[PDB]
Amino acid sequence: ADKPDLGEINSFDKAKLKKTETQEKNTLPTKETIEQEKQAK
Repeated sequence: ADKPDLGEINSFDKAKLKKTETQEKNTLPTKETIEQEKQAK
């Protein structure tokens, strides 16, 4: 059974998901306070 496909893909889902959670994290590593302030109001 040389079909590691489901494998490389499972890694792809956890990858895009990691670069994504950490990406949004780096896009709003503080300046978020402003959007939360307007939402906080």
